[PDB]
Amino acid sequence: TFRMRIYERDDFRGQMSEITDDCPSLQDRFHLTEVHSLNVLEGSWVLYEMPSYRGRQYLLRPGEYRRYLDWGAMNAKVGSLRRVMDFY
Repeated sequence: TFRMRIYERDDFRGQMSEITDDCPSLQDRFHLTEVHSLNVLEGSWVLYEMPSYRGRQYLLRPGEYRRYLDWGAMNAKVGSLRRVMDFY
């Protein structure tokens, strides 16, 4: 299963949305343009700066990410995300 929770504000504050499937446009599905903290519960995921898996990407392994600095980004702008298919 793949599962992650995204929050509106840093440090797991604000409204939380749970995702278990690929998301080519976070704006369309969640009316969201930024993610300020997230918890990856199962599976690995890639965050992308832009819709449809374009722009800079950030790899996320299971764990807790309280600020956007934690996944190495410069800002909290996210346009899409998807599941990592690497087995190893």
